[PDB]
Amino acid sequence: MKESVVWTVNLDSKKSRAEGRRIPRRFAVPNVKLHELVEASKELGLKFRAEEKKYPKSWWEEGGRVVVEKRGTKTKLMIELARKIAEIREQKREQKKDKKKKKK
Repeated sequence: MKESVVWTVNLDSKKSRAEGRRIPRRFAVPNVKLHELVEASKELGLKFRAEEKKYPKSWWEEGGRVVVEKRGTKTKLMIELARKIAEIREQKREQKKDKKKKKK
């Protein structure tokens, strides 16, 4: 019931510590996915929130930032957030807009 701030890059493995990595490689999702970050919170209706830079009218950006209600814990929240986000990434694996696209 508190507030936590997480960026899209932290949960991304492709982003090294210099890029901003706070998630363990074991559950890290390479390449941030809006479908995974937002769709994850939708599953619980209230766990984190996606924020966007003060001025979206710009180029060369990391996309957006996400905040999780929890606070107190650090990477574990990322592990939990990745736990929900990892499923959605996995959802893209189970179906690839092709296996289901053609039904026959």
